[PDB]
Amino acid sequence: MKLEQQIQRVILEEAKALIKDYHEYHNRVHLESVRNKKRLGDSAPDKKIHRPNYWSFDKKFDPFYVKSNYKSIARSIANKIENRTYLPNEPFTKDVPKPDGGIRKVSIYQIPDAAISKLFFNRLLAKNRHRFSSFSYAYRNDRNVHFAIQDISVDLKKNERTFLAEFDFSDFFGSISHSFLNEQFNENGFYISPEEKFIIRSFLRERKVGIPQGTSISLFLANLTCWKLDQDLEREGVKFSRYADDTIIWSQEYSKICNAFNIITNFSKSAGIKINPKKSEGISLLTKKGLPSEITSKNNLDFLGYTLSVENVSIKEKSVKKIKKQISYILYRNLIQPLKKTSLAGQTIPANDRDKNFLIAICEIRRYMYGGLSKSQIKDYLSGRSNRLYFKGIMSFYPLVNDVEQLKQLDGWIVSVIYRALKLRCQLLSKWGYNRSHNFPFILDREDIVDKCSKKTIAGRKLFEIPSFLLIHKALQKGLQESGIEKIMNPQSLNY
Amino acid sequence: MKLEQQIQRVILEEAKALIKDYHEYHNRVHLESVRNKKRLGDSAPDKKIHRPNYWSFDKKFDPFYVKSNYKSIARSIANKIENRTYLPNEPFTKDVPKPDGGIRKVSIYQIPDAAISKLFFNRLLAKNRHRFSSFSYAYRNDRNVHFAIQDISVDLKKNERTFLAEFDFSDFFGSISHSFLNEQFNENGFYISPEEKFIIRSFLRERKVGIPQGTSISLFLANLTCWKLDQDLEREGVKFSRYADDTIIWSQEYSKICNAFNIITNFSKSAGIKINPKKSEGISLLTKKGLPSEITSKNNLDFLGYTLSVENVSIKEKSVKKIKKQISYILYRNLIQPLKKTSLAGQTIPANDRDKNFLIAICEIRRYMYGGLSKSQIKDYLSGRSNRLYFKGIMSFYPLVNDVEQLKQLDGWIVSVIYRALKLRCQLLSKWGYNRSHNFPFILDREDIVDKCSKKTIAGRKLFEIPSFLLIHKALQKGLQESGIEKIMNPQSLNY
RNA sequence: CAUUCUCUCAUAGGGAUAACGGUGUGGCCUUCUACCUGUUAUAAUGGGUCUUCAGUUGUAAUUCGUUGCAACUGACGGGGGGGUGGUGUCAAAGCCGUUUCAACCAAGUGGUAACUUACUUUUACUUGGGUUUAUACCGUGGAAAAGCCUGGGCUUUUUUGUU
RNA sequence: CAUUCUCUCAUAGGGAUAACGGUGUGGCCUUCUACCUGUUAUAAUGGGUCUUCAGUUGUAAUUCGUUGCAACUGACGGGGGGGUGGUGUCAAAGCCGUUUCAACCAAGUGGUAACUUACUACUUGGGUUUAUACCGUGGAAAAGCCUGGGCUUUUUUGUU
DNA sequence: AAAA
DNA sequence: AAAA
Ligand SMILES: Nc1ncnc2c1ncn2[C@H]1C[C@H](O)[C@@H](COP(=O)(O)OP(=O)(O)OP(=O)(O)O)O1
Ligand SMILES: Nc1ncnc2c1ncn2[C@H]1C[C@H](O)[C@@H](COP(=O)(O)OP(=O)(O)OP(=O)(O)O)O1
Ligand SMILES: [Mg+2]
Ligand SMILES: [Mg+2]
Ligand SMILES: [Mg+2]
Ligand SMILES: [Mg+2]
Repeated sequence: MKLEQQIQRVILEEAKALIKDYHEYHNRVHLESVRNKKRLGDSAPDKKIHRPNYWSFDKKFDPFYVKSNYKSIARSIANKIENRTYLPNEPFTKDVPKPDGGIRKVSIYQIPDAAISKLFFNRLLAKNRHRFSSFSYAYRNDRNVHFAIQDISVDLKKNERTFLAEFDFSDFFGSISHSFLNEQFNENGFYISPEEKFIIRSFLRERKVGIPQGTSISLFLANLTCWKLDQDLEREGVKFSRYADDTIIWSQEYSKICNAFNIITNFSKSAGIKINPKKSEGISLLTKKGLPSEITSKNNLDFLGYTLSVENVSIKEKSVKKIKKQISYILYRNLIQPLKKTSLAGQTIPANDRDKNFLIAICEIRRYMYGGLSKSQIKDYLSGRSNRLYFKGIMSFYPLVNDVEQLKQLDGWIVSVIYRALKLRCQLLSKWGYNRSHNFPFILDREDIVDKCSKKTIAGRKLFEIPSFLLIHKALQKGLQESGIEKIMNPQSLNY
Repeated sequence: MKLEQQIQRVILEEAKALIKDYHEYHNRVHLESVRNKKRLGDSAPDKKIHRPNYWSFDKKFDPFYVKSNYKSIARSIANKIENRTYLPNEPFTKDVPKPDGGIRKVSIYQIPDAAISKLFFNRLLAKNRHRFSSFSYAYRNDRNVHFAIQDISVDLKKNERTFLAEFDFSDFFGSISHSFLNEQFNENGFYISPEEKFIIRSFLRERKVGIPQGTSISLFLANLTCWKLDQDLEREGVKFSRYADDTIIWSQEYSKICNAFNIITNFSKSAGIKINPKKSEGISLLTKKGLPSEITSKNNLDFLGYTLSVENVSIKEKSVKKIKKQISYILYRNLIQPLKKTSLAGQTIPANDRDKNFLIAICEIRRYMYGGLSKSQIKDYLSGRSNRLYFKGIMSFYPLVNDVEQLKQLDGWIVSVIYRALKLRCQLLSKWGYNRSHNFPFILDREDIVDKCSKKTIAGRKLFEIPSFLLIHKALQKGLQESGIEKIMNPQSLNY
């Protein structure tokens, strides 16, 4: 019957997706193990395949078991739903690390219950997304974080003095009152069928306050919870952009922003979600770099991996530190770490001006940021010689960055760190009894690294060119002007 | 070539759609001719197949010719586009009747140019719809008039006294300055590639002011033109809803609505689209039925076939008159009009309490409003006995009507008109020499028509039941609750 | 000037091809209808019944938000013109009847009929999806007849292929 | 406790099952290119070159928005510590060099190392099959334990 | 998920 | 197209 077929399809698709993910995981683990043995030699550890721990907690957690008998599970689920007796099995909750705020309580529901929640979340979103505020970029399938950043950037660039108000909700998911939620079902012209309402209440039955964490239906519940707040902020005339609990409000008038503060306070008192004074920065005044300000002032704001100023959009400083950590660790892992072991048995010592480890490190760096694109391909796309270019790297997560200066500094940092890591590798090789300072990768000065590396050619391709952020940024700008926000983050589903 | 394949696909799809429409048209004409001959007897006119006149104006207008050689057309179009020399051919402009405002000039572009406009409109909308205001419901794949009506109804029901202003632009499409349009291309973070910009300018080259009327790129340009107006209205805090030129702005404060008037005036002065004094009602005050008012007051407002009051949503009076005209003409055509001819040769005369013409008229009426649904099916859906119901009738164009009293009056009108038309048919039959007043369809009183017609059964089905608006309205409400607005009018596209 | 296939100097021009595309009805599969009752060895099949909403009562749960069940009550087919009765008041209005006229707009017009391949125009749609017997459509093929020009061509009917 | 197929009392329980699912590389088709130069009867293949942005100049169209073309100019790889020189000043700051240290965080810490299956969102344009090879389960061999057949560990084969 |  |  209709519901049972839908549940069958959803459960089968979810189980097959999980199985494909596991197979990719173990295949790439084997491949990386082969590469690691080619890297550390005799000191390389053995391949270790981890099945997820909770698969042993219950059979329905296992994708393989669910795929084994999914028709029976779907039949039983449909029968229980039609009898109004269905209740999701309790999830496996683990302490996901949140050192910024202590610890966070995540939950992994069983595959059938997670599939049911996903299906009903899809239905509810489909029939109700026209009622959600257009500034609700939280989750959804029509709104992205990048749309919010574009909106904020354009509006900030329009004027010169803006009043900000950044607020976070302390444990937003875990402190939603159930009375408020049940009162919200008959408001704003929401269309929730009795089956969907019963399912929603079923997912809230175990707890007495707040919505479960880590399941799809909670996303729709969170979006629906902040509808009166969104309407009030809109009718105040302030501009805002909410993403889950993270909210940023900016207006040109102090009175409007004070009223927005009062509105959020009233909404919190109505729904029981208090604001943590720590993460909430309060009311500020976003000016230009050197404009005098009469109240508390800041020259830039941070919003979901972007540091937004009046003039330009730039990568968040913490995200820049993450990028630096990843690149530096790639260099250390492929250049220095193998040489710090007790023995170098089974390792290929660079010779004849052929350091394969340097080539591997450069290729992996290019994969990290470009995604494997050569400079020739990017330049061809920029010139218009070609029309196809795929964007999947660290930059595809920040398509709207227009801060060329920050990317210039990042490129300089990359070159300098490459030079210093090469110097350390040469020193370690000398300490190990190999003089290689006159060979190709080590004899290069910092100034001449980029030029000589670009000139270098292997197998008819330039695999040694040092990747640059500015080039991929130019490609990103052209791709935005020809494809659109959707295409840039098309593969990269902003799940953060 | 990527562009040429896209153009080929679009042109082929458009031509095939037009060919399918034509074949449906002539098959339907033949079937209706057979039925008409079975109705009018020897006085029935002969079948007349009309190919559209403009197909002879140029071969590219003909879907058959385009489908003949579409690869060549697409190749030439792509070559001309990439040479920046492409220019759409002159459309066929005809005087579509607009007696409300005199006449209107619509344009039918050639199939290749129309296909190119549709393709580039799809692209531009896809990469820019996230910048359009959520309150613009015209020419979108995510918005439609019913979302606007739902929003207006909910907001009106929230309060009791609302200040609203209604404005129509005198000639929205034909009086848009091209300087303003070309200035709008670099605003609001719009992503328009140089190719799309060139195409847009190509479609505007023939005229010196205003956008064409009959293409899709004109629809996108109309949406893009009113972006500053939408942003200004949103920043004022007024809640508005725009559908093409028809704009409705309602707020709880007089000052906000006066500022909205000033904003629209400034936008008109900036874009050259002067408002229409006759069509624009100006600033009013929407109260309840008997609440005293201090300024010009109205109890209900009209917006795209809906008459919206504070309490309930009802069909527009002109649309109700259209429904009455259609139903009454169905009755007159199947009952009275054949009997007004000079001779009754070849016409079946009712006998043995079997009026096939009455059955045909009732079935056609049911097709008009229900779409062919029996009362049993609708009652089964309402009870929950069944889960599948299809909504395609006159009611599917007004899914949000919650005025049960108006539908009750319409049902009474239907029954009374059926009774009176049957009486006239009996009188005409008597005048023609046939006494049938004692037979089934005519002996019925007005009170007993519905009951006995429901009891009547032919071929194991109740094809004689008089259709009722209230039942299909209940089905519409349940369908809105279960499936949502998009699915209810999914087949019944109410766009324009 | 095949609406089919193909070629190219490719939004145009050649070639050969007689099918190309589409409709109503029916069969098969696939869901999708509670109950009652016809006919057969228990399944087809035929004839019927009900489904909704609101309130109250009682009842069973509820994680107390809410929900199910049972019984009653109520709602569930317009308006206008004319005649007339009862009720209502001091007299009315009003309310409740009953009779008569009508295709609708028209509860209207200075006036009142027509129309659906219509009308205007924000304005307008037809059966749940595939699978093939018979019916049959647009245009193009051919076979016949006719009526014109020329001495083969044009036009009109019929037939056949698509079928 | 096949992750395969099938049955049902169907979010659980049976049956037989030897394949099931997936990865890297290659081939093939189909696109995503300009230019110069190697080799062959004119096409493959090998090796190189450039592509961007802004301004100015002049030119050609423009439906006056703008666009094209040509030539120049300019931009196009961070920061910190130490030494040192020149410039700058009344003296400085500052600016311009040059030299040296460092894997990154670190322009930092009370202190400086480690780490990627980590910590707290991604890996090559899409299908099509030679060889490589993975998870889990069957098999066949060996071994090491219990029992007198079972358990555990390795090797081989089917997927392949 | 609209032009024409 | 949307989370564990
Ligand atoms: N990566 C994540 N994926 C999904 N949900 C997340 C993630 N991180 C946090 N959440 C949850 C926790 C919150 O309910 C909400 C995001 O809020 P967050 O900014 O983490 O602060 P918080 O609500 O935990 O506040 P506090 O730390 O003060 O309790 O979604
Ligand atoms: N049926 C239609 N199809 C396409 N465009 C239309 C249609 N009707 C109107 N338009 C155009 C005209 C306007 O620019 C806009 C809609 O305007 P509309 O509300 O019909 O009034 P209008 O602006 O034409 O007033 P007027 O009749 O006085 O000229 O789209
Ligand atoms: Mg928070
Ligand atoms: Mg108008
Ligand atoms: Mg009348
Ligand atoms: Mg350091």
